[PDB]
Amino acid sequence: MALPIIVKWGGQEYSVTTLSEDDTVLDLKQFLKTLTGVLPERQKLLGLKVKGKPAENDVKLGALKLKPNTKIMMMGTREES
Repeated sequence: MALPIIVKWGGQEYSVTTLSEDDTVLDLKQFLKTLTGVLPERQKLLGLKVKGKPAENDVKLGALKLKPNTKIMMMGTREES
C-alpha cells in the first residue's frame, strides 16, 4: 500500500495521502511542497537522510523504511510571487 508522510512548514503540520512506495521521496516532498510547503529551489531539506540512509530523492518511500507519521522539516522562503 501507499506510505503517508507528514510535512511541517513553519508552525503547522500537513499529512500526505496519495504517494506510495512505488514512487520516490522527491515525488512526495515536491508534491506536498507545492500544496503549502516551499520549493527546494529556495528551501532545503533538513533531515534528507534517515536511518543512516541518504534518502536523497531516488529512494523509494518504502525503501527508506520511514514511519507514516514521520514529519518533514523545510527551511527556506516561499516563491517570489
